[PDB]
Amino acid sequence: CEWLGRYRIITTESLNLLKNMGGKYADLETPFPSRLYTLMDKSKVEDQVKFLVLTLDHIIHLMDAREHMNSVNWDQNTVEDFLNILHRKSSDLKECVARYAKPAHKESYEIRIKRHFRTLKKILKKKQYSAEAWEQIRRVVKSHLQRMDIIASNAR
Ligand code: NI
Repeated sequence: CEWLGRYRIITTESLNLLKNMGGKYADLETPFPSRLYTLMDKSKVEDQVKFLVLTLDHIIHLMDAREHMNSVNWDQNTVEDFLNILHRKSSDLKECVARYAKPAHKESYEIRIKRHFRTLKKILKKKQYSAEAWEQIRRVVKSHLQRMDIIASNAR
């Protein structure tokens, strides 16, 4: 997959937007599927890329929530840029994924990663999309971006 090239660039720029859209990061006090990422770290390349597309798309979907962000002072244009940077890389990777054999059973990584993002959305709702609920989500997304970059490195 050609599109795993220069991925560090996506990582750097996206983490930059994530950092600049708001205040300093909150402490990580929310669940994160490190278990899953460990598994992905040593999975085959086809699975790694499929996993990157799945996760990118989940992050885009989570963050595309201007209608629920009154409680944060984040710069919305920076949010939009964040969405866009990740959507473009994701759309490139989807090209490689189209080439892969679409397998026997739903992969456990797709199930688990969805399950995690579900949890995050649930948390935001329970907390009525408060500033600290959003700041947890933001801190969590930082962690995904850091681990995704490792997977991309190892994948290439
Ligand atoms: Ni989603």
